[PDB]
Amino acid sequence: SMNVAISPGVTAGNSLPFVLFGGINVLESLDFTLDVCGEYVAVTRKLGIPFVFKASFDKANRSSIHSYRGVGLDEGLKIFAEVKARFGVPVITDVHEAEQAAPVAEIADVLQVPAFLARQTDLVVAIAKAGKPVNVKKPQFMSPTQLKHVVSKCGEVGNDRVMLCERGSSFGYDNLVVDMLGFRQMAETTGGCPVIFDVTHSLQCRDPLGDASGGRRRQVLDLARAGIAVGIAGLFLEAHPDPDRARCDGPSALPLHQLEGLLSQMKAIDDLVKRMPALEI
Amino acid sequence: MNVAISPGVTAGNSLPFVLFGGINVLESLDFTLDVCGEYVAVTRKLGIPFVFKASFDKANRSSIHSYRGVGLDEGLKIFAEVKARFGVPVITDVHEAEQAAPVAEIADVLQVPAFLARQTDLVVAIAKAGKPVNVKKPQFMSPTQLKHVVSKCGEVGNDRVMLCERGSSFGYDNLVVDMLGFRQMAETTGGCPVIFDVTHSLQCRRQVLDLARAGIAVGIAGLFLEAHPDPDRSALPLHQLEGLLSQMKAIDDLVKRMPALEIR
Amino acid sequence: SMNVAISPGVTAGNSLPFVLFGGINVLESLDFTLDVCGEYVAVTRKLGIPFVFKASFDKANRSSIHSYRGVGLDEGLKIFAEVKARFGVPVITDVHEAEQAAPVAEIADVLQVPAFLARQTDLVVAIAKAGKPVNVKKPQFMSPTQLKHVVSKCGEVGNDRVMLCERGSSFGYDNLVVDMLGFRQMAETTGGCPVIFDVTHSLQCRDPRQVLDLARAGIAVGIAGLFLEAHPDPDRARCSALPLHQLEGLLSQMKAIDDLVKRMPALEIR
Amino acid sequence: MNVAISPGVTAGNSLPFVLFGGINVLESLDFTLDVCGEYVAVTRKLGIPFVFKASFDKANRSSIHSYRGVGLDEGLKIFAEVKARFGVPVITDVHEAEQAAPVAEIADVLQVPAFLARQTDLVVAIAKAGKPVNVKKPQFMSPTQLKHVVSKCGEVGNDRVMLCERGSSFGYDNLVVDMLGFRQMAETTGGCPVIFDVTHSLQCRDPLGDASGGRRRQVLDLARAGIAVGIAGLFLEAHPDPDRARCDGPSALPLHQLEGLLSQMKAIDDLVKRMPALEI
Ligand SMILES: O=P(O)(O)OC[C@@H](O)[C@@H](O)[C@H](O)CO
Ligand SMILES: O=P(O)(O)OC[C@@H](O)[C@@H](O)[C@H](O)CO
Repeated sequence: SMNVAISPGVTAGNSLPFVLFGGINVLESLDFTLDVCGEYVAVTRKLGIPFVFKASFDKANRSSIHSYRGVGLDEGLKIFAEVKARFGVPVITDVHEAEQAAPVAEIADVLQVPAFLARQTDLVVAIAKAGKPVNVKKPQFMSPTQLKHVVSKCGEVGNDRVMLCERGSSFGYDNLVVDMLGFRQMAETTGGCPVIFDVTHSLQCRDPLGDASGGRRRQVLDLARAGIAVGIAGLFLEAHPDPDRARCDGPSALPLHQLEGLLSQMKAIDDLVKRMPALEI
Repeated sequence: MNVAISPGVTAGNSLPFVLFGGINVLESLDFTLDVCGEYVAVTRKLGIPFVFKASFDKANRSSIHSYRGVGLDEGLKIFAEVKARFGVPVITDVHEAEQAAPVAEIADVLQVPAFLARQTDLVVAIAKAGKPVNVKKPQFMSPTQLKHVVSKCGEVGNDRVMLCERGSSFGYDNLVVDMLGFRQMAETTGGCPVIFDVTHSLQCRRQVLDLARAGIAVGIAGLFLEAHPDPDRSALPLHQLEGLLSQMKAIDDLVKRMPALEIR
Repeated sequence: SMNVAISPGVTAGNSLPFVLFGGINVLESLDFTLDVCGEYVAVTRKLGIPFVFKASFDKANRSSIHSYRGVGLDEGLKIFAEVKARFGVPVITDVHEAEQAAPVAEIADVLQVPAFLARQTDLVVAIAKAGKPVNVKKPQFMSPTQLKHVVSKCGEVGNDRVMLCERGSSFGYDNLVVDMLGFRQMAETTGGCPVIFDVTHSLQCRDPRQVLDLARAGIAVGIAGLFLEAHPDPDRARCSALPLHQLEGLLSQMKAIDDLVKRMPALEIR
Repeated sequence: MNVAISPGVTAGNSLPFVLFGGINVLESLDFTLDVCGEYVAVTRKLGIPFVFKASFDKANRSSIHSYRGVGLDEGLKIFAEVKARFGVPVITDVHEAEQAAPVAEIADVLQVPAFLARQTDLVVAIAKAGKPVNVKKPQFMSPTQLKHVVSKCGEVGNDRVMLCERGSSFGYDNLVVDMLGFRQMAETTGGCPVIFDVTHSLQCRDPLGDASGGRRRQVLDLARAGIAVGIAGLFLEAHPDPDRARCDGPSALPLHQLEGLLSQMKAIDDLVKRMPALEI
């Protein structure tokens, strides 16, 4: 069981109290990001949950060219700077090109490898070389025993602060399932890397003929309870005050007024299961 | 809908979980009495409602000479002695329509095998026998499609139906449990109790605690479990029962007192 | 060899010209059955394709107890007897309960194990013991290398005349895919049983009409037979079926492809 | 629609199939020339239109320790020698936006890798470079969503897009080919040419492996099925001794079997391209 140091007082580990990697899908404006982060900060401080603010500066992989992509790298890094200065919390964002790794690492405290891109050697190596902890989204196409090779790429250039994020596996066409057995397989084939659960993207599904993802936000509690009960290092979550109006993955986003309600149940379950042993062997 | 199984045993999705626990196949009277005894002691100590499980026949094994159990006549005699001795209700699976009535005289719950869940005459003969029914969800069936089998049971007068998750086909020779399916099963069938068969879900590519925790945390009516004192010689090793069940009860008591977020 | 003889002039084999196991979903009336069988016979004769007429006497797995189930066993065997007498064609039907196997075997030339029921020991043994060739529908949930256990069960009670029928594999919820690599797996792991492709029930898939694409792909692999259901107006049918007027069009493409691949060699790729 | 690739090579779903055939990865000039030479001899003899394929880089090997190929600069020089020596058009894959333009100066078709087909700036870069594009369908993408990749290419002025089947995720560590996908790809994209990558479609793997498995012994089963549907092309990799290939050896056709495979493909293709749809 390895523990990954993110910032003062924030360390992720499979035996430790869970860390919330929480925020929004996509950066739209400064004031909206500050307001939503402000709400996450209030709730996580109230409940004593360690917190890392999440947002994407770009959606580089939208299905349609007409779908919204975000403010982009230059404006996104400025919004993150203001989040950090305003709230004093660390931030997490994803990186889509090798040349983005260094500039992003000047501001972000964790760099994320997107799910479709986790096998791309030069991107992973560039992210790892940037010197921050790395969150690897497990591809929809990848068995949980194969993530070890992604971790070895990071380790090869000297970065041993790697976390592994579950976000669902392809189940026929246009649907995901979460294999709850995958968490242990990920941890035990990688020397105990912290395992995180993206309950938001795991809820994705879609219409065969659709222009954008569908999703299953009404069931977020079902999935979040089940995952946190396994015993894991972190929970990855997106929210929006009105999910029907979100610009990306609205169908899977938690309504922001339900945040305290969800997190109080996560803490209660995490506090309970983190004290329970393995069965006697 | 809560389903009354016997005095002091009612399964329901908002109620404390019921353990449907026992062994894979009936082999002898004395060994069945001994294992059921261990299940009774642990569940009584922990305070978990209990229904004893065993099959009288394995009707779907890979060779005609492979061991099938004591069979119907002998199995029912064993079940009669389990009930008389421990005062416990019992659940067993029915493989042929004509077994329904005889099984129903002794068993308190009749189970529909997963492969057979769509066979009209078997389901109807089971439903008509007048005891609560447990329907194993086929590996091949989506969780919004169980409603038809429940309606078949209702069409011959049986509204005491429970639904059991045992995994979904995931490529060749492998099963995954979609934890989103529990709510689907309950909501599309008017709120039938949902049960999670942790043992047969693990017919897949050590792992039982992880999966049992995950399922119980969703908030469900029951857990379905097989054990053996020495599984080698997917059954739980019998000495781990108390350790497993105390984790199950603590998680279950917690989630059953926390509310739904009605997320729109 | 591992070729299965069904009746005079009709043998199924992975290296032989393909056999059509062709007919209808369910027996509803004598005259409708004779009319459709009549058409299959006329087309298959014209094209020179060996033919076995298919029908179920009961649909045992409909979604309501009040849903129409067909004429039933007694009336069904009566209908098959008149089909055999009128056309001199062998017949295949599926058997759902152990006790049906013997009386069905008096009349039918091939007995079929339903897909959902292929692991049920007493049903399969009763079917195998009745002494006719057996067609095993591969269950949606079963891998192509596991069918061998069903075939062994049949051999353990004296039946070495077993054929294996692809009908799709589970692919997420409410959808089937046909894995074209599984035909060879089925054949090779069972000592060379004839493999058959059920194009009709394989098309119980999503369609966000495609029978031709799929039949061409399957027959091109090089297999023992095609399983097909048809109806004059499928939408007004009782319980996926090909429009009957397209039968000759479909089968002429199937014959031309089959004749071609059956005279080109397997490559031994190490 | 028909996609003109070079003089005497046009791909289309009603046309005689085009072979996009070659090797998995460029290792050296002489081996590339020798293998390309055998493909050119065999296709010319049989009368099959031909585009030579190879990767200059494998940018997505599972292991950091696995072989990647000669790389962009040396790869482009090999391709220039292959073109001058045989007069064959070539196809290669592109992994970063900035590679598209230099690649297009030499390659005659540019390929989008399966895992990267949703990456907007990559697809747009590739499209803008002015050559026909081959899009590998992701293992995670349904056949009716390829239309969105085609629209990205269209949005920047490139309507010469072909769509390549290479299998779909089937549980863990396995692929299946849905033969009903070809039509769905063609009919939702205004009739783009559909290609079938028989080689990568055969991939499977060991859960604890370091590299891909594969099922080359079944390449004929699969290739027959797919060509019989009625498609625009076949995508194929070979090696003289597949066990020693440095990438995807488990799925590679033994090179001495090339003429035998291809003669069957031509026979089935010529037959099916003469047969109509069923009467409505
Ligand atoms: O454009 P659609 O189909 O909604 O796809 C959404 C994705 O871009 C989004 O989930 C993204 O992968 C977050 O990383
Ligand atoms: O490195 P392994 O796991 O063999 O994976 C091989 C892939 O890189 C290869 O298929 C590539 O996608 C195109 O050849």
